[PDB]
Parts: sequence; structure tokens; C-alpha cells
Amino acid sequence: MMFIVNTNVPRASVPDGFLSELTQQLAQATGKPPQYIAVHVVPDQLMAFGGSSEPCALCSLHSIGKIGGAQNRSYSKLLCGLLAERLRISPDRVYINYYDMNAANVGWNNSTFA
Amino acid sequence: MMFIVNTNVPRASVPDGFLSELTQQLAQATGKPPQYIAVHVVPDQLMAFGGSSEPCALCSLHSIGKIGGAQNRSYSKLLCGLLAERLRISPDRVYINYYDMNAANVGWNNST
Amino acid sequence: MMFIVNTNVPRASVPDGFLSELTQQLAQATGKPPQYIAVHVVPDQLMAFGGSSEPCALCSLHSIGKIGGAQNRSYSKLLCGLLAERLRISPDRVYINYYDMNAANVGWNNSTF
Repeated sequence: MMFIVNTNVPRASVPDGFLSELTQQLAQATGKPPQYIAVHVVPDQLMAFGGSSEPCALCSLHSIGKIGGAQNRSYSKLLCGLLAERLRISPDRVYINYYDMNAANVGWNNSTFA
Repeated sequence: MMFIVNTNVPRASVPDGFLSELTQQLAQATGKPPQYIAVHVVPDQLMAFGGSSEPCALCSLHSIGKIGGAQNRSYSKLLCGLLAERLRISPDRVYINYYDMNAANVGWNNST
Repeated sequence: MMFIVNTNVPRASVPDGFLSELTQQLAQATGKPPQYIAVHVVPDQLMAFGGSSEPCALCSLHSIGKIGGAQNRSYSKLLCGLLAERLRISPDRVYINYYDMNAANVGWNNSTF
């Protein structure tokens, strides 16, 4: 599983420990063991949301399964909550794209997961 | 809706106002209200297009609907035109990937 | 075809020829002429893989065709081999997402394919 956050919040506002927090909370919310979980945060980006350059984030969560209607609602509350508390980004200036990956289309260590 | 541009053009070649321009043009071209449009530009990238390091761009347009055959053609003309006039990138060195997102797979404001 | 690598390896550890090597190897592996292949490498990223900040990569390969079960297994070998030799990333710390793109959903040169 992979979680990516792109944000115009400066690097200095990302707390020490944020990646660890994300890895642990995602493991807890999805049930995936943390060992299979990757996390990627990209600060200081040039972006706009609704024409405004106030703090925002564009994110993506890729997973083989564990994606659907109810789950994604629950992840969006979790992740917007984390972005608001830790990076001070308003939840209405966050988008998160969810991707249910086919195991045949995910490579890892010289093979795929199919 | 979100539009992302990754390019090897340096930051100083991105005009002031380019993100506002993109937002307004995408609203006009797609009919989405501008308040739902997010834009993201990433300059100074390490990339190659066809083995060459001359100016290029790799882009993505994600939208809940408003994606399809004719529409994507029309967006590619708009967007390549913008990248050419504004960033001086040749249209034959631009790729744009279009994604029709399911509303159930887009989170926003604590929900989907 | 486009291939993107995001990694926490610093920019100075990415060999200057890496982008061209990727282009050429992908052309050979997929049969796409190299003039159609774009490559993008993003170093110095803030990332973790399994909670650990040791070298890792998150990658994507997008292509109109040339994507499927067997092909993707083959590309993962090719690309883990390259990342291991050139960026010294362990292959068990690489994810690659593969995307078979509809030609209608790829723009290029003012139109789509």
C-alpha cells in the first residue's frame, strides 16, 4: 500500500515523526501490516485549490483491496484529521484519490503480487 | 478536479499567475466551478522525453466525469497551447494522462 | 510510455546517465521506440517504506498497451535490477504501479492518441 501527500505547506511545518504516524495509523485503519506500507510527503509545492494558495493538499492512497465506499469515507476522515492537526490544512482544501490496484499491476521485488 | 504539471522548465520561467490562469481556463473548458479545481506545477524536474532533456512536461487531469474522447482532445489543445505560450514547451514534448475518477474514490472535507 | 521514479536517494547518487539508460532499456524491454518514452526521476524525497527511511522507491509505468500479467512481472525484474545497480535500492523496497492507458486518455501534441 502507498500514501502520498503533496502540499504547499513548507517542509519546516511537517512534524518530526509524521511519516511514522502515517504508517502506524494507516496500518491500524486498514489492517495492513506496516511492513507493506509506504508513505511519501512532498512539501513546499507550487499549488492552488479553488484559485487560492492557502494551505492545501493533494493525496493518493493506493492499495490492493481495502478500498470501497465506506472504507474510503472512513480513510478520508482519518487522513483529513491528520493533515489538519499536524500540517494545519483545512479539510475542505484536501483532495485524496483512492485507487484499488489489481495485484497484477503492482510490482515489488522482481515480480508482481498476482 | 486536479491538474498536475511536472516539467524540467526552471521555476523562474513559470509566469506569475500561471496557476490562476490554469484554474480559470480549466473551469471554462470543463464547466467545473473554479472553487473545485486544484492545480499543481512542479518545475526544475529531472526528466527526459524521447531521450532528450529539452523542455517537456508530464501532466495529469483527474475529474469526476467530464472525461471522454472529444473532451480530452479539446483539453489537450487547450493545455498544450498554454504550456507552449506560457512555458515555451513544444506540444510534441507533452504527455497528459486523463483520469475519470469515481466519486466514491475521491475524498474531500472529511468524507467522499 | 512514461516511467516515474520517486526516491529518497539524494540527487548526487543518481547517475547522470540514468535517465537515458532507463529510456533505452525500456525501449528494448517493451519494443516501444525510445523516442516515445519519457522518464522522470525525483530524488531527495521524504519517504518511508515499512516504517524505515533506508533507500526506497515508489514508481509508475504508464503505457498505451504493453501492460499485462506476464509483461509486468518481466518489467519488475528489469526495473528492480536497474534501481538496485544504479541507485543501490534493495528490490524489496521498490513498488511499481503499472497503468494500461486508453489511447483516448493520453494527450500529446494538441490531441490524443
